[PDB]
Amino acid sequence: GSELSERIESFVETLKRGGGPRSSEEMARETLGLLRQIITDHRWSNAGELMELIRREGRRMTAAQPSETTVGNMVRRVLKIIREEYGRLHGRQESLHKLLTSDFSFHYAQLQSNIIEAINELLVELEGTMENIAAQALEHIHSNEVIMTIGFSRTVEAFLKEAARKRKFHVIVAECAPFCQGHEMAVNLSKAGIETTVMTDAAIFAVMSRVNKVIIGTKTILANGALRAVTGTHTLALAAKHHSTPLIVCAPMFKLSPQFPNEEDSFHKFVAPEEVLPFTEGDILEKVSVHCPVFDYVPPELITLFISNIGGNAPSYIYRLMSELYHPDDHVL
Amino acid sequence: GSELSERIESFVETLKRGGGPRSSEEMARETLGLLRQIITDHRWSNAGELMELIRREGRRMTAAQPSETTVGNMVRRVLKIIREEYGRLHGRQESLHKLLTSDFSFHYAQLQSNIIEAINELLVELEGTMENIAAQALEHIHSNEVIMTIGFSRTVEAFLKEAARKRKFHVIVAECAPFCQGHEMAVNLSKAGIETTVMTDAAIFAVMSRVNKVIIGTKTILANGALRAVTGTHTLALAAKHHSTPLIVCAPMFKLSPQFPNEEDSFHKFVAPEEVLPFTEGDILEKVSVHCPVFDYVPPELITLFISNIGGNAPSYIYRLMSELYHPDDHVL
Repeated sequence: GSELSERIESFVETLKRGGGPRSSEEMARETLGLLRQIITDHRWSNAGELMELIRREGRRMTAAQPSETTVGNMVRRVLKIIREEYGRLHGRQESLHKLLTSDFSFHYAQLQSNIIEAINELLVELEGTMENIAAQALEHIHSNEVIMTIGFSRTVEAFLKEAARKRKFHVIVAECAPFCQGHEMAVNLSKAGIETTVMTDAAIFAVMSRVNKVIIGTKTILANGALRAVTGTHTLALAAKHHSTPLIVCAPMFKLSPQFPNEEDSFHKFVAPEEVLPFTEGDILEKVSVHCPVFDYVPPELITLFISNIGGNAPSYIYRLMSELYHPDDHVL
Repeated sequence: GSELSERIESFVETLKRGGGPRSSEEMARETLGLLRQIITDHRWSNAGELMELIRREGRRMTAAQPSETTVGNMVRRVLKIIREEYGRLHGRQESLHKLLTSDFSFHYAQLQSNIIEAINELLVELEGTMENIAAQALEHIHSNEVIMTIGFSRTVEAFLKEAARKRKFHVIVAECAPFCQGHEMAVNLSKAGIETTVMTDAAIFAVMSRVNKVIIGTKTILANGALRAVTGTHTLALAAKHHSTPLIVCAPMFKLSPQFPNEEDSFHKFVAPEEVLPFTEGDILEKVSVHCPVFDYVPPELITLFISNIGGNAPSYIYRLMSELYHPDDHVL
C-alpha cells in the first residue's frame, strides 16, 4: 500500500531526474520487481482490472522518461504474460489463417500464482542473459581480427572478454563524445590483455577501411529492426555499410520495443548544451543554438546480425520475435 | 634490306605462333628496335612515305596477334614522334579552342637524325620504367597491410620487393587458372622474406573482406581507363568494389592503347580447350563446347588508381595521358 506507493514514486522521480540503475539489466530487474509487488499488494478481482492497473502504471513510468524503453518493455511483457495465463486458465496474433478460419471479466483463484511464477521464471532467464550472449563470442571472432566499438557497452565488453580467453585480436574503441565513455571500455579491455586503441568519432570513417567487423550495443530495438543507439552510431553504421563491413548488434531480448520509427521529436534525448559548448564561452552563447542529442536512429538495412540470449538472427526476422513477446493490443499501452 | 625483311618475318611468325618476348618491356624494346631499323634501312624521300610504310608494317604486326597491344602502341608512338618532329622542323589535337580559332611530304634532309635520337631517348626512358614504378611503393603500403594479387606480374613483384625492404606486410596471391602462374609469384615473394598465401580464384570473394588493398598488373589500358587483364581480374575487381577496397593498377605508360572497348569477340584470347578440359575425357568431348578466354575486360569504374613511371593518376584522367602520346589520326592505323 503506502510502501508500494513510495516505491513507485521513487522510481518515477529517479527516471525523471536521471541516474539510478546504470545497468539496463538492473533497470529491467527493478521494473519486474515493482510490477510483481504491484500484482501482489494491490487488490484486483479479474484479469481486466489487473491489466488496466498495469496499463496505468506503465503509462506513468513511460511518461516519466520516454527514452527508457526497458520499463515499457517490461510492462508489456508482464501484460502478455497475464494474457497468456488467462487464456490458458480460461480458454484453449493477426494472420491470414486467423482471418479466414474465424473477455477478461472471469475470475480465477490460481491465476495470481501462475502470473507470479511466470514473472519469477522471466527474472531467472533475465539473470543469465549476459553469459548466454557471451557464450557465442567464439563463433564470431577469429584469430587476429580487428573489432570496432563505440561508447561503453557492458554486453560487448563481456563478449570481447570471453572471446579473448582463447583468441588474439585487436579492438578499436571510439569515444562517444561528449560523454567519452569509450575510454572506460578501452581501459577495461586493456586490463584484460586485449590490445586496444583509443580514437575520436571523427576518425570512425578513416580507420573503417582496416576494420574486419563492427560489434556494438544498443539502447532499443524497434519493430522493423531499427536501432536506438548512442549518438554517432548512425555514422559508424554508414561507414561500415560503405565498406560492406559486417555490423553485429549484441543486444539482449529485453531491449526489443514493439514501437515503430514513426514517432518524432521524442526519439533522441536532448541534454544541457554545457556538454557541447561550455558556459564560459560568454556573450556568443546568447545567439547560438546548441543541441546535444544523446541517441541516434539506425535504419535496419545497416544492421547485419542481432545476437541475443536466444542466438543469432537477421533484422528481417525481428518482427517475428516481436510477435512472440508482445500482444498487438498493448503497443499503445 | 634482306636482313631487315627476314627480321620482320621472324617477328611476325613469333607473334603468330606465340612465345617470344616473355616480358612486355622486352617486346616493346624489340618493336622499337625493329622500327628504328626499318626507318634507317628503308629509303623514304619525305615524312609521308615513311608514315605510310610504318603504318603498313604496324598493320601487319597488329594483324599477326591482335591481343598484343604493345606492338601497336610502339608503332603509334613512333608515328606521333615522326609527326611532332616534322611539325617542329617544318611548321610551328581537337578542342573547342582549336575549333573556334582554326601538309606532309616535304623533304628536309635532317628529319631522320631527329627521329632516331627521339627513338633512342624513348628507349632510354623505357629501360627505367620498372624502377620508376617501384620507387613509389613506400607511398602506398603501410605497416602490417594485406595485399591481394592475381597471376604473375613483373611490375607488381618489383613493387612488393621494393616495399618489403622497409615494411612488413602480408600478400595473398590467387593462382590464375589454368596457367597457375600465381604459384611462381608466391614462391618468388617468399624468397624475399614476404609472408605469402596461395589460394585459388574461387576463394577471392571469400577473402576480400580481410584485404586492405589490391595491387594488380594489366596487359592493356584502354582510352576510357578500362583494362584488358588476365581472366579472373574482373571478378576480383567486382569483389574489391563490393567492399570498397582500393584497387591499384601498376602498369607502365607503354601499355596505354588509344583503342576503345567497342571492339568485341577479339578482345579475349581463346586458346586450346585442353587447358580447361583434358583430351583424356573421351566421348563427352564430342558434344561439349569448352571455351578458354585468356583475357578479361575491366570497366574503368572498378579501378581506383593507376601507378606508372610518371606517377599516380585517376582513370578519369587517362584520356589526357592518351592524348599526349598518340595522334587521333593514328588510332585506326
